[PDB]
Amino acid sequence: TKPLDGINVLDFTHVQAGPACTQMMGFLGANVIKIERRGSGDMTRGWLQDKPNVDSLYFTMFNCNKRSIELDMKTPEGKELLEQMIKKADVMVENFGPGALDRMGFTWEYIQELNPRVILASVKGYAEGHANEHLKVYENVAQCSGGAAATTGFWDGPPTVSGAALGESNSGMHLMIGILAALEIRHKTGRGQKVAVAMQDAVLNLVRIKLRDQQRLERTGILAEYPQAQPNFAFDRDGNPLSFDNITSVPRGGNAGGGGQPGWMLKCKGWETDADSYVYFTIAANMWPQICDMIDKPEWKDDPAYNTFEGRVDKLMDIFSFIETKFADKDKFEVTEWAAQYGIPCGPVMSMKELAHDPSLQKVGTVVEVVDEIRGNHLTVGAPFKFSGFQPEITRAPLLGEHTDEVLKELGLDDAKIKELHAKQVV
Amino acid sequence: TKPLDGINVLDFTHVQAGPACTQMMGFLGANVIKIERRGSGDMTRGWLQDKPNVDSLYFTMFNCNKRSIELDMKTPEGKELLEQMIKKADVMVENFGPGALDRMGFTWEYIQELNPRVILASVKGYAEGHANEHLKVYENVAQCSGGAAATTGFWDGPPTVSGAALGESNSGMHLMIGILAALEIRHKTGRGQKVAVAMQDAVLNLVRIKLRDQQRLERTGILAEYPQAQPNFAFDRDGNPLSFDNITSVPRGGNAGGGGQPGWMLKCKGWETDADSYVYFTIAANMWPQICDMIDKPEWKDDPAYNTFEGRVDKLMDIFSFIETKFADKDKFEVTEWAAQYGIPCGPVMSMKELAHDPSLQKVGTVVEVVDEIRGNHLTVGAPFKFSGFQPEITRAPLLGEHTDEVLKELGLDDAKIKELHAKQVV
Ligand SMILES: CC(C)(COP(=O)(O)OP(=O)(O)OC[C@H]1O[C@@H](n2cnc3c(N)ncnc32)[C@H](O)[C@@H]1OP(=O)(O)O)[C@@H](O)C(=O)NCCC(=O)NCCS
Ligand SMILES: CC(C)(COP(=O)(O)OP(=O)(O)OC[C@H]1O[C@@H](n2cnc3c(N)ncnc32)[C@H](O)[C@@H]1OP(=O)(O)O)[C@@H](O)C(=O)NCCC(=O)NCCS
Repeated sequence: TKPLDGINVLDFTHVQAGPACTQMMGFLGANVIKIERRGSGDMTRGWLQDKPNVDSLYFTMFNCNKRSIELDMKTPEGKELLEQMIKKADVMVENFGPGALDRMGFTWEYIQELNPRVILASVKGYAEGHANEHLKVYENVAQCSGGAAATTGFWDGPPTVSGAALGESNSGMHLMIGILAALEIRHKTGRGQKVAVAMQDAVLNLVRIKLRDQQRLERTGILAEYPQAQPNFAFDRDGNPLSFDNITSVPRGGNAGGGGQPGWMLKCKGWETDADSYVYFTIAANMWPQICDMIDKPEWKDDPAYNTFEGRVDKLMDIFSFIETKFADKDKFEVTEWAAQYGIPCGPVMSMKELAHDPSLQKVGTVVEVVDEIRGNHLTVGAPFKFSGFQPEITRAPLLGEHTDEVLKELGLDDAKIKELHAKQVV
Repeated sequence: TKPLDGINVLDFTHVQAGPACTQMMGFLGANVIKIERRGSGDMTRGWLQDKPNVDSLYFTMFNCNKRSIELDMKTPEGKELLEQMIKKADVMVENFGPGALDRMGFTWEYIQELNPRVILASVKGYAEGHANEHLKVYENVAQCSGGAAATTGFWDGPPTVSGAALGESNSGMHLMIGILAALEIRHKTGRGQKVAVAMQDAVLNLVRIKLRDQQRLERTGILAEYPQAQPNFAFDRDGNPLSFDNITSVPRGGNAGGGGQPGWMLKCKGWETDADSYVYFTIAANMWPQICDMIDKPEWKDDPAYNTFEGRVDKLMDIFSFIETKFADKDKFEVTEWAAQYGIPCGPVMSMKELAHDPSLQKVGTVVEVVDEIRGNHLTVGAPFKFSGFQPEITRAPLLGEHTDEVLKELGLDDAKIKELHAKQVV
């Protein structure tokens, strides 16, 4: 049974945040109708195409399980069609610029009038009421606005963006929670709501641990687990010691633990020609005895200045450079095995080539081969939530306006009226 | 009113992913009962305490809108209590080791007998059926497993962890989608399901954009939007040149645009001294004339070496370098306002200090002061989704076992039976 079987989604989205949300609703069984610009459609179609005149992978990987209709909404008749579509919809999703949908006349107040059951769901860069409410935002702008960039990277480098789509897809996933929450509200009230997710807010929610850190820092002057609190280890630009003397905002800690336990990122065989031949190594509180076995160093058991958290930070990074020579003659996976006999959260850095073709991930339906007979098959990420009673069936992305007529006929429009809308350049 | 009003959650979780998920359900009105170990409780209580004897900000910021019972599940009397609680619950959420709830005599199969309505939701490190199914994993190991570390950072540095909790909180937010999807299945079938989110999978979902890049790289040999595509721009740590001639796995791209339009992290006034004195500036394809106006390069408007994306591939990092030059005497807010005039996607790197005291974020309920009379007030991140007909009411995290007797009394137990359980050391 598919969770969102029977849910009609009127999908006005483009780029990533919005499309990611409705695609995933589609994977869970929603009937998604993507509305697009005439001629060029969603800007992802033409964005970094790998073949001329063929929809890009940006588009196909975010628009499976959708049908497409073209529509000029800057048109009297196009507005009319939208009203009809809103009357059949359970949820309408949009991620156009601030005020864009309002300017077309589709304010929340008006949408409620058209259909008291419909949920409007929107992604914006900043929350409504925010000073930067009206700004247009892509991915890394939101990473910066939400605290992630400031706390990511090294103490002697710039704010650093995550390769993960903290701004875009992460927002779409948060919107999905909001929409689903709203559907649960509606079971109770019989009424739709507006839900919105700001990209800044979705990023900040993942950066909660760093707001923890900010308060700890404000209250105590120190973050004891951060590299900067370890004696003459971190150094700034000029050959100087760093410390928390003179740091009042959570700093970048390179490859330290974050919201997990303390660890570091360690080189393995072939690192010079293989950018991803590394493991990460968590040295936690719960499992310190089990860690001292692979290092063939039992001297750290009796020592009070090694086996406690507070009696360990003073030389936290000395322990890490130790092992990096001990991993020097072993690949990622062999280093991982060599230690994993002990129940240590220790893992390889997986490369995109390894993940894309990993048999495990394809077996569990997390990386999925989409059968696309028009364009040729491509991989995608499937549903990251696995259910005992249901499996997603992922189905190729629509050609531009491929379902236009089929959608217009479902609305009750006759064959002659369909030709008029075509010739008036509305569809 | 509230989305999850009337939903009872049996919350066995600890640390981050699981507690983030049940806290957010709590913020949306769920009745959340956190089951904790006698004596110690959730390990976050004692981790990174800012005052000793007082529950850490790690715990309070992940455990608002919850009640706490102490319960030794290993005793037989604690198992019969669990059976009564399961029969009243709509959802059970656990992390623990990959097969820990099963060991305790509460397998999915048994749970269904007790309550055919209940949803069992789990966070694990890797998906069931994966080779690494059995592994314990923390934040940074999960980032490594899901492709984020490989594609985050710079081409001349190591895989870099993201400060955002891609593995932990991100997994809990994905599980919440999962739980809410399962609650919608249940409206249709009257039956609960098992839902599970592997941390690797939640990470990979956000790294979907990089699986797009991996395929583009395999198909075409080049990622034209990456710095490495500029001839003679990028070099490894030993000074060897880095081009796409030799790259077979999606590389680290520094502060390139991701799923956004091309951009970079540019220095503003004070950057040598202020770690966060930067903006993200986007060079979108539709905005070249405007950029040329902003930086006074009218000669670049009609020049094909500059006026398309394709023409900029060989020189984009040089254009960013020159743009940056215009910001040397302006702070990040002045640069943002200046770029806003032109409609350019551009914002500041907000520091955690700035975010913690930002008036906009408090006004919209995204940074919230929690009233906590026991520990003193603290900030937290509130609900990142804003609704037209409901507001969260965030209440302080429970003291260990604060609500044990209150909870045993809602089950129906009388004063004498609760007296005996305290004596037996079950609760
Ligand atoms: C991504 C973003 C920056 C791109 O902005 P953009 O390319 O300038 O396009 P916009 O969304 O602002 O749309 C431009 C106009 O086209 C209009 N439009 C969109 N589809 C149309 C169609 N089918 N027919 C007629 N007009 C249409 C919009 O209503 C808007 O009108 P306006 O001039 O009244 O504002 C912007 O859409 C945005 O800030 N989105 C919100 C946050 C977000 O999701 N961004 C990350 C990308 S997923
Ligand atoms: C985070 C993690 C690595 C911590 O692991 P840990 O420190 O080794 O603790 P565990 O979860 O393995 O629990 C240890 C044992 O205590 C038991 N236990 C937990 N609560 C108990 C209680 N209240 N009373 C009695 N026993 C209890 C567990 O059942 C487990 O039993 P086991 O030895 O048979 O496996 C692990 O819980 C995990 O990988 N979680 C799943 C995914 C996840 O959320 N991880 C990221 C952390 S948020």
